[PDB]
This record gives sequence, structure tokens and C-alpha cells, in this order.
Amino acid sequence: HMEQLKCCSGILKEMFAKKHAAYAWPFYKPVDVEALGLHDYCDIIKHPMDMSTIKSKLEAREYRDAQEFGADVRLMFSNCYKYNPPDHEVVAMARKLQDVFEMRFAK
Ligand SMILES: CCNC(=O)c1cc2c(-c3cc(S(C)(=O)=O)ccc3Oc3ccc(F)cc3F)cn(C)c(=O)c2[nH]1
Repeated sequence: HMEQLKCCSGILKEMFAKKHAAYAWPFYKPVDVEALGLHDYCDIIKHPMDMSTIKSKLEAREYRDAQEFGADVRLMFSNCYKYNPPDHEVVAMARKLQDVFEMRFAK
């Protein structure tokens, strides 16, 4: 349970790595709804999630185990698949970052 969270820090560190930056950047920080003019985001997405928030919750020991950490990572991608049209570029970027996550998470 607790032994798994040090692997979670390594996964998140890998997701913030420069080799993933071309597709990972939209997930580093919360969606800036004001800068993008997305007035309905908070009405559709009840639980916003991004990599910086997950890092804060992980350092605050808010995840009991890897499953709790993985649920927030998957909430981040699901928020993206739910809010956006399926053909939007951010959805293709979310799929590439999710492959990086799923690979390290399974291993
Ligand atoms: C159809 C309505 N949807 C959106 O406009 C929308 C935007 C985002 C962003 C996002 C956030 C920022 S920021 C750092 O300024 O907060 C800047 C750019 C962003 O996305 C892109 C915008 C245009 C592109 F062509 C390619 C993008 F990647 C992140 N995520 C997780 C989303 O789900 C999302 N949806």
C-alpha cells in the first residue's frame, strides 16, 4: 500500500519529463478557463484534476496506495475525454500521455 507511493512519485516525474512535453503540457497545470474563455468547464467537470494537483496531494500523503493515485490520474484523462469533442487535439495528446502513464503504472 504505502510502498507503492514512491513508485507513484517516479511515474509523475516521468510524466513531467521533457521527452513527453509536446503532448503532456496541457496536463501540467489546471485548465485556465479564464484565458481560454471556457465558462462552462466547471459545470461539466465536477472534479478538475491535473499533474500539479496530483503532485500536491501525493506529497501531502492524501493517497493511501497506488490505486488511489492512479484513480486521480485517470480522472484527469477522463475529464479531458468527457469535456472535449473527440477530434480535438488535446484528446489525441491525452491518449499519448495516458500510454506513458499506463505503461509505467502497470510495470
Ligand atoms: C474545445 C474546448 N476545449 C479547449 O479549448 C480545451 C483546452 C484545453 C487545455 C489547454 C489548456 C491551456 S492553459 C495551459 O492555457 O490552461 C492551453 C491550451 C489547452 O489546450 C489546447 C487548446 C487548443 C489546442 F489547439 C490544443 C490544446 F492542447 C487543456 N486541457 C486538459 C483540456 O481539456 C482543454 N480543452
